[PDB]
Amino acid sequence: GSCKGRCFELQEVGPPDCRCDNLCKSYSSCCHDFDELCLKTARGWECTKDRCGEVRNEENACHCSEDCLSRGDCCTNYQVVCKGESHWVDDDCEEIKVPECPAGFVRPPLIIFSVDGFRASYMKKGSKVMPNIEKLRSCGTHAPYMRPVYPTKTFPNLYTLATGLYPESHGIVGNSMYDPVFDASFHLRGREKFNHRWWGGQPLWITATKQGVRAGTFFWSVSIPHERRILTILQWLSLPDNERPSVYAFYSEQPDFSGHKYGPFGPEMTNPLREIDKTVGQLMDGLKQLRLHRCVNVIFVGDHGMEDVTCDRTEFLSNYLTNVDDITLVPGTLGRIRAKYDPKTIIAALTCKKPDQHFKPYMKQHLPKRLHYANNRRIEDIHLLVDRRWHVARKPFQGDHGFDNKVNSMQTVFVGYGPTFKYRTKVPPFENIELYNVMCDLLGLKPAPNNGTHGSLNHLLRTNTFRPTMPDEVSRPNYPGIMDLGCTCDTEERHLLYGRPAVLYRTSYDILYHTDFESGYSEIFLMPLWTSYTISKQAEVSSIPEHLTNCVRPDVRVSPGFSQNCLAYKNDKQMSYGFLFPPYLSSSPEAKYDAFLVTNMVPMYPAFKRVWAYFQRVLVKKYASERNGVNVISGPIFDYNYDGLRDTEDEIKQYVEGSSIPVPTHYYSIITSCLDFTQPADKCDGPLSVSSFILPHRPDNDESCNSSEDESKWVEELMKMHTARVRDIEHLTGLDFYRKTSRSYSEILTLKTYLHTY
Ligand SMILES: *[C@@H]1O[C@H](CO)[C@@H](O[C@@H]2O[C@H](CO)[C@@H](O[C@@H]3O[C@H](CO)[C@@H](O)[C@H](O)[C@@H]3O)[C@H](O)[C@H]2NC(C)=O)[C@H](O)[C@H]1NC(C)=O
Ligand SMILES: *[B-](O)(O)c1ccc(COc2ccc(/C=C3\SC(=O)N(Cc4ccc(F)cc4)C3=O)cc2)cc1
Ligand SMILES: [Ca+2]
Ligand SMILES: [Zn+2]
Ligand SMILES: [Zn+2]
Repeated sequence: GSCKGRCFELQEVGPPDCRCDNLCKSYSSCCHDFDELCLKTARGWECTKDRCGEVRNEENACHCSEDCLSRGDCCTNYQVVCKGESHWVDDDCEEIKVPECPAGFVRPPLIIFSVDGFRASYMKKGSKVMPNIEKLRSCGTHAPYMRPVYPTKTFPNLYTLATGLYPESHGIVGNSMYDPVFDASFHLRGREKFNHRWWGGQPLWITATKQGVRAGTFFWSVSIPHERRILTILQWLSLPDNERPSVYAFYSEQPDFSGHKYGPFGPEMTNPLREIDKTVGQLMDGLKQLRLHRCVNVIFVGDHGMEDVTCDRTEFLSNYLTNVDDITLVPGTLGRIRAKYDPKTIIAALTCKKPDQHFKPYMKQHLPKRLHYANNRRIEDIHLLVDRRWHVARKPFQGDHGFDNKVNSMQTVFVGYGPTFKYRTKVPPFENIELYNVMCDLLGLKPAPNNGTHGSLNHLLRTNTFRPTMPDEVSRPNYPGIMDLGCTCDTEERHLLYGRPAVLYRTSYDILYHTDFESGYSEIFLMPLWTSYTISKQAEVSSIPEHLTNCVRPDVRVSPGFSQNCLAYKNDKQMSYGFLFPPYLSSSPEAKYDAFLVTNMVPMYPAFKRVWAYFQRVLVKKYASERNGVNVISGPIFDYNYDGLRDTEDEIKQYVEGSSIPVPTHYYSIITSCLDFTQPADKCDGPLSVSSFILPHRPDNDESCNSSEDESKWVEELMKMHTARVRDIEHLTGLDFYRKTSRSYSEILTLKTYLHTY
């Protein structure tokens, strides 16, 4: 029942025997002698010139005796003060090609240095403010910024880094949450958070343990100081080969605490940032002292940013809502409403009431698809998006975080230093869901199913272990020739520049050729899955004639039993039709007749037509003149169950009144051109440029408060909000793009993960 020769033990003991680990403090199960044996304060954490050459006393924190090197308990500045050597930061920058680890090391260890609320723009401060951080940034691999996950809070973000999944999948959807099945509530302060029922998926420490790789403790008790944490890691690295782990983690509550109080632009922010660098300095000098400085791989990462938020700028529900006393709300930078009733009337009372209104109400299903925040029992149906610098409350500090993940102030940091990372290079910004696959590859582990694209971060490391491959095509297409119904009317490698998309599921479809476009018509869903066309900068927009307004002509390649009809839309009081290829952008008046075919017809509400027509008539040509030619691929999306994955025929819930024509939930479009704007889209030499969208198929424009005004005032702003990656479209459609290219497959995977933020 003592902690003698058991301090910070990797194995968990009891019950009922008292524990001597770095987690016992939170569970309140440590021995009485734990505080005396394991935690030592005496004579500080710094070795002085007058302390050099001393006799070992078993009461002091860190030792300054000659016999400390053989043990592994010297102070961080022992070799600098006593031996008379230089600090790691003062030494010149030298290349690390091969890991300089001692004999007996199977794999080079990884240390994760996570900092709370470190805004990406703090790095812009001088080298004299943060000298140890500026060396790691300039010598190793670094990115200007890193995108966090929504909500931009501590708990959903840190657990995302450890699993590689979205919060809707891992279970931790926020710092404060309620589960209807368990009938219990998860909070920041309480003993409920300690239960294993809330935490899902497979974290990094389990993945290592299951594959015969020893993993140290990730969670630290609040009472354990920053200096003692750095000392414990350096003590664990001196243990024998059969005892010492291969992965360690460090956590810091700052600069988040001093950021919430003073604000991101406050002059008081300089000093807490200086202490962070001092802790980094202690670790690097410690690694140099143990001669492990050219062996270990180190990561400096964050979780979210910081924005100027005050008491004066707050929106109250009592100024909008009917009762308010009968409801429950998760307040602050986001809003979630539930009962203690009709949700139809609650949204209606919150829609564009005040002119300068600083919040938008949503149903979890109608949120921008890029957020990935709906499919979970813990996520409330009524959701509220809050504007930057603002707060939301039920009824009646200089900083806060938790807003949209595309907000500039919410962006975080990333620095990769070690023998596996690239030397003196800079990489473009990436998303935090991609880290789990890199950490797994750095330790030589097989990752569990996660939401990352394996191979998209291969440009970061000098020596890659994983090589990505293309998925095989499941369904092969048909090439039909030639062979009522209420409808009346009075080179092909130029349109598909990057190869035809492959179908990854069991279906029956056929390819169709036209002078201005090319498509993949599905006989199961009676409409195409995609349509490809190219528009140059020289091209001009043509007007839609009067005699060809209600013109729909039958297709001779497709059977009448596997095609749409004009009678279905005539009988449907709420539905109308549109076209995937714009008739406005035709080569000749004869070629305009191809655009009005029944195989190019798609179901669209009259309210959505305002958005789709402005994009086709005005916006497409605008992009072609700026980007020097563009390549467009557009089609439909069905996602009723809101799981972000392609719906089966049994999962379709809406059809055109009296028929078997399905109604899409969303409409996608991919715009590709050459990265070198001096070159045209059809004559590209090197890399490409991309921008995509996932527009919702809504029967009203209530999302746009200025929808009463002309299209040139509200349309483009809506498209920017509903921006998406190529990978997002791929999950909702089951298609695989960019097949035939003169580029590397790794370059394609990076392009498929790009998000245009504007
Ligand atoms: C992001 O990644 C997660 C994990 O890889 C994806 O979730 C997994 O997908 C399926 C369907 O949602 C889940 O259930 C499975 O269903 C079949 C039905 O035939 C059944 O045999 C099993 O019950 C099977 O497990 C699976 O449990 C689930 N895992 C987790 C942890 O959620 C998710 O769909 C991805 N999101 C994207 C790509 O947007
Ligand atoms: B934030 O909103 O600014 C915020 C909210 C609450 C708090 C409360 O204080 C703590 C203190 C410690 C921790 C530690 C955690 S949470 C977690 O998942 N892990 C495990 C881990 C995952 C990934 C990783 F890289 C390292 C560790 C912890 O150790 C949370 C909140 C503070 C800030
Ligand atoms: Ca689905
Ligand atoms: Zn945080
Ligand atoms: Zn915080």
